[PDB]
Amino acid sequence: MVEYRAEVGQNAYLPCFYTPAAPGNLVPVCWGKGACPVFECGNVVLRTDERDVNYWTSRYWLNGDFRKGDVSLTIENVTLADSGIYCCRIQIPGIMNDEKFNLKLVIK
Ligand SMILES: [Ca+2]
Repeated sequence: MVEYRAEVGQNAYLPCFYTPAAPGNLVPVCWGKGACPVFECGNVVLRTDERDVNYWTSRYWLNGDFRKGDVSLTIENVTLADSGIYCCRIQIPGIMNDEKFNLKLVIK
């Protein structure tokens, strides 16, 4: 687990990257609130798949290019309620092999 900081009223940046084969040949990724569970993400805030961003909402979005493996999460206009641990999960095809990144956001 690695810790990151943001300020109230600004945007949070939570880095998360992998190296894909090609822009149209990606690995599905999920983000969730809470430490990464055994499988999948809990409390999902964003999802991508082999070609598209399939799930996002007004305050949870990507500022970088997911087709290049930049799956870093932006949380827009944060409040103290956004403090906590987030999971970035790189859902490599196969069993028991995802990359599970735990990110703690501290907000002041
Ligand atoms: Ca897997």
